[PDB]
Amino acid sequence: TGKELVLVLYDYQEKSPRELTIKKGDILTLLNSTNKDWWKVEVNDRQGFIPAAYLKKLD
Repeated sequence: TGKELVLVLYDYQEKSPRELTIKKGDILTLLNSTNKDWWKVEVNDRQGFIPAAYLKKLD
């Protein structure tokens, strides 16, 4: 944690190797948001990509 924190708007399910699965209601740590459609977050044990649209930057 510590850095940018994000809110998961809807619970997402990974569809490919680079992605992660997240649940609506969770505040996770944001690792990378340079890409417009995919943002790297961190949940429980590992890091990975989920739709940038599924996340709200909590600044």
